[PDB]
Amino acid sequence: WTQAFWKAVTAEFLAMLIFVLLSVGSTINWGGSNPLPVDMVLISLCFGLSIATMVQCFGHISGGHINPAVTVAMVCTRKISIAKSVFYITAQCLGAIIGAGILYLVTPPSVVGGLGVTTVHGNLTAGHGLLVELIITFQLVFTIFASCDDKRTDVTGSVALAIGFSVAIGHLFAINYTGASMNPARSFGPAVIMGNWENHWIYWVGPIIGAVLAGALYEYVFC
Amino acid sequence: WTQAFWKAVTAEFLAMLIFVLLSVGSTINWGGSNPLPVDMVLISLCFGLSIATMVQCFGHISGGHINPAVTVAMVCTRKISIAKSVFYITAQCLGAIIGAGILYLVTPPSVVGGLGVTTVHGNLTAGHGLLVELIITFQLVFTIFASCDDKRTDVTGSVALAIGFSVAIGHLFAINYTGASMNPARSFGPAVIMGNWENHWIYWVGPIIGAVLAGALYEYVFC
Amino acid sequence: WTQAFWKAVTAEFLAMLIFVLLSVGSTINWGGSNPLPVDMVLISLCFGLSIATMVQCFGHISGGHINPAVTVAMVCTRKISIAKSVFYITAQCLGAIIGAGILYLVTPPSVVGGLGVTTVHGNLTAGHGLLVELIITFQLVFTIFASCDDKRTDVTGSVALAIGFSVAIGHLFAINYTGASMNPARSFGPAVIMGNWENHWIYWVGPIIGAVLAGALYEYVFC
Amino acid sequence: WTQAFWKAVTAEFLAMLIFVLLSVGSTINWGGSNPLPVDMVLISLCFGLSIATMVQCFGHISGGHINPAVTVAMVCTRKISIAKSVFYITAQCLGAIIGAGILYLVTPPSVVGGLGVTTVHGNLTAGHGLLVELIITFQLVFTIFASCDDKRTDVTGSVALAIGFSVAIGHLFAINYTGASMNPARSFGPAVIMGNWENHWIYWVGPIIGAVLAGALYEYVFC
Repeated sequence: WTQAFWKAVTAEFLAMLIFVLLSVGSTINWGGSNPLPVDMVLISLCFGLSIATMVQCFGHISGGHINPAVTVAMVCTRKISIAKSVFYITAQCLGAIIGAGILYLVTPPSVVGGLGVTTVHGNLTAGHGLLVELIITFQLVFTIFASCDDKRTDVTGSVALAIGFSVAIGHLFAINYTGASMNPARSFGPAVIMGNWENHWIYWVGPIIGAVLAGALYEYVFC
Repeated sequence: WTQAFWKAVTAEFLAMLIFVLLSVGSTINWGGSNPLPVDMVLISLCFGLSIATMVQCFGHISGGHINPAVTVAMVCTRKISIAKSVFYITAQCLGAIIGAGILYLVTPPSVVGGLGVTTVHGNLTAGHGLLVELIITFQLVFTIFASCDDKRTDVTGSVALAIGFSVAIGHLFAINYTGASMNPARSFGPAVIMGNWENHWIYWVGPIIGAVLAGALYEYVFC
Repeated sequence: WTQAFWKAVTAEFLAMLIFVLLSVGSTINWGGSNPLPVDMVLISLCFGLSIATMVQCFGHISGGHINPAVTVAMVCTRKISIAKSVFYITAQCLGAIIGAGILYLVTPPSVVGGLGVTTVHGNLTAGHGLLVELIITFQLVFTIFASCDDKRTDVTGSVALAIGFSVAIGHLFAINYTGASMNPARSFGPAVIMGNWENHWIYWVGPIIGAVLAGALYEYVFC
Repeated sequence: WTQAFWKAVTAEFLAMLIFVLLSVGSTINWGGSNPLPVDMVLISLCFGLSIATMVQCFGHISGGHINPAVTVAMVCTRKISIAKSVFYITAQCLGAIIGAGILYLVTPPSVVGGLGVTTVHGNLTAGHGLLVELIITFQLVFTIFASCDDKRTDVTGSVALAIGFSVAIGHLFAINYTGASMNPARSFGPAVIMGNWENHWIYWVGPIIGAVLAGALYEYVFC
């Protein structure tokens, strides 16, 4: 294709690779099958700051999409070619798969948790889990577009942190609801490795619908 | 009215809608009627970063008032028309009501907590609870006005975060005292949904008095 | 004196008033005489973000000294008149006293803790407690001078946050050692109200020595 | 040599001195030989914000290498003379040794923990512990180079915080795996003081390999 382009695909692969390794590696529970204590502030800050870090390392060389729903919302909003966008999802889907892969064999025998495979419960349906995802991936993609929107009062402070903190507060609520994915490839990675696919469809359409509707709302409504 | 104006009312509705859903949804206790553990750092960071996020998404399109006491202090300080300010409170009061609404049916049967309805105890009176609120909503509105005040040394770092962190440290103290509302509509939302109105008046006048006195102090005293 | 000057004294009084109320009010243990759980991350973030907030509200109108050791290091480094500096300590010493004052009667009957009066133990001597303070108030005053030093690469990000985070990591270690004061007036306030003065001298000379040596090192050595 | 140069060596000595004292002093467990509770968010935020603080105090006068692997990656990437780089490691290796030193005698008799000597377990091998380190010190050095790279969109927000948050999320995962060193001198300090050298080689080559490969990837591949 283009060296520029294929660097960015690389950057996209490595970035998911570290995101899901570092932050999924936080879901790890050192007291596997008791107990926890189940620290959200840990899991939550990990996953947000990890993204805030990754966009800081790679933003300038890929975009820091690092999330297929963002990629879908990018294309649906006309920002990335239809063909450019297919070389991202896969690089994001292999990056996660070998991010969790690498993780699997470096974490000991306490992984039992399922490496943290987003799994919808609390007794909720599929539509609830759809919604909880739809809604947050929204709040999150809306953060990305608002903060990354030229011709504004050069938004105060770290753009990476905003997009981080969005992931955060997003985990800071949804974790027991849905897994708090808001990211198809983030849940595609471990699903492959452990074979657990319970309600997996829910983590593609949920986050994608929310991604578009928040791509949409910025572009054609609010601006 | 004006499309500009009515976008901002929309932005105001959606923003409370996500604020109270995401952050009130954090007050949720996964061990309802035991136990907790009652993580403040969770509830606290959630509520601050949520606001820091919302002002980041919408600040540039509404103001990120997202709080009637701020709206009252805005008008009392002559910043927003008397008629503009009535289309905010209601949009903030419906936004909260359907923010909690949406929440009610996505959270399972562990909500028992009361979706987190600010309720004044610790054995305190009503005047204490008035004060604890009055005081913090002050500290908070004073942050908003200080940080959002043109003709200054273009204050270092994220203005959203400052206003976030103010909410934070504000929760980081008052939570067991008062609920740590510092926000009438934030406590108007759930009150409607659950019917629990214990000392509700206390969350309008407290935060409003504090809002004005901190709107006042900036405008006519300190500057 | 001068309205400008006496505004700043006011700003200095109010700022300690909120700092020690909000953050000392975090040391409060809702399970007084069991139990805790003794959350440092709570106490720690409270005290740092509180300062980060206060400098954000008042920095532009007083300096955000909000700490006599800083005031002593300011004067010792020739930055503030000898007479200007005496109207700060007292405004900082009344501000704390009525900050804790106001707190005393708004917190219920769980205050037993001593409103959080910095008290040197762990079995340590007085010189250890001197040092642990001396050292941190150093690390902290060195942050203040480094970050607040014109003619630099206009330091990245919130100057308030840096100075906040310094307080933080400072509490994030010293809390069980010394109380983690690094601030004479912060421990002058509650000491007055509760009458507990155990090793109180240690919180003036410790933090002041550290304040100077870090005022000194910046001014006459490192620069 | 040069006063400029030897100031920076000083700055390098003092900075590790405070980093390892403050943040290693956080690993301290007030319930030594039970129990903990083992707060990661504490240890994690301490170690990141400590670095974020140190680069803020000294960055402008040394570089804020404060980590031999960074120093090796700096030289391997041609940024620092071979002779300049030897006066850093030692200043970083004495700074840590007397940082922990000073700590040893200020912490009481609850230090038992080993002052927090990075020690590779979870049942992992040496190559796993190599990798977990190799990988993170990578993620971390890549943050340093990306954020500190002139000719970019003057990266949003605190550069110190980015480099802080990288340390953070880095601890936020690896702590039970490896100790989460990502820093040879940080683990050289306490090793000297307590005599515990279990897998110590692993904390030089791991972090150094990762340091280079992430120095390399930025310089000769991604840019």
